[PDB]
Amino acid sequence: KKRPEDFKFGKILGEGSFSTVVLARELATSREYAIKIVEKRHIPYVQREKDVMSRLDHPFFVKLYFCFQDDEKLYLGLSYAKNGELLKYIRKIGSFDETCTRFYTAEIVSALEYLHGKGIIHRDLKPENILLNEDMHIQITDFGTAKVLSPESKQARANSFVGTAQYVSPELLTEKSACKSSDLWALGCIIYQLVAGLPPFRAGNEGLIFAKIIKLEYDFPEKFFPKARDLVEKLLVLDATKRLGCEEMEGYGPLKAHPFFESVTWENLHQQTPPKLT
Ligand SMILES: Nc1ncnc2c1ncn2[C@@H]1O[C@H](COP(=O)(O)OP(=O)(O)OP(=O)(O)O)[C@@H](O)[C@H]1O
Ligand code: NA
Repeated sequence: KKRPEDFKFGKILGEGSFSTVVLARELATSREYAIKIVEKRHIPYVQREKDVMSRLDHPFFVKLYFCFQDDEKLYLGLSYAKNGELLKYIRKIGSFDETCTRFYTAEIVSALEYLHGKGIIHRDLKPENILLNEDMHIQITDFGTAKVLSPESKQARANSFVGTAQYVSPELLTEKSACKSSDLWALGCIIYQLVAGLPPFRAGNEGLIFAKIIKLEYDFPEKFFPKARDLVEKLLVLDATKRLGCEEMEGYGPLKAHPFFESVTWENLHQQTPPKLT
């Protein structure tokens, strides 16, 4: 078990509702980590984050390397995503060209195929939770609100009410449960945001967003890559059993076969050089 004194802490990388992420160098190895620190006095979320991430082993996810605790804090040692949030780049450039939209959408699809293959729902997929490593490949994070579906019971629905209003699925709002397909709804919101520069359901307060989501009230700007618009229209479907990529639609094969992805080589995506964003 590692201890606080094993590290030299540097700058704060970010802060959550009740967590702080700090850049740290391990003295004995000289390795850099992002260490997420939670105050104890301020817990199933930390445990859930631990349990879910301990199960993951794919290049498109932040890795959990170690954990420890002292009387005051819980520490999670994570890989450092040097380039930060995908959201920063969307806001910086305003929107992504077709090549970049395609590449990053493909990486998210690949990541979700892996995650869903393990029977795990993310439930809070959004650009803020898609980080970028030094090589500009994605590193999905924020698993404290993810759910491992029980294989013993062939569980499909998760009952915890979690998410972010702009990306939350209509089934969680209306039926009070989410499923793997709920992440494909979020994917469609993210692809839309990459191209249009804002997510599709927008308002100055959450209730107004919920009202639009449940009615599928959104529009495309006049210029939007046509095959990408088709893909978004096959993801933003109210009926969770009718989204391209979902189990009832026969899984990731048909999604990866969408015309928007025609030029994608799905194998070794993580070994390709990402396209420059501008
Ligand atoms: N592995 C990482 N590498 C680099 N930066 C990170 C890493 N993990 C988190 N961060 C940064 O720290 C911020 C806070 O992370 P944390 O997961 O502790 O809280 P959060 O869940 O994002 O915040 P909230 O609880 O308010 O939604 C993130 O938004 C991100 O910018
Ligand atoms: Na969060």
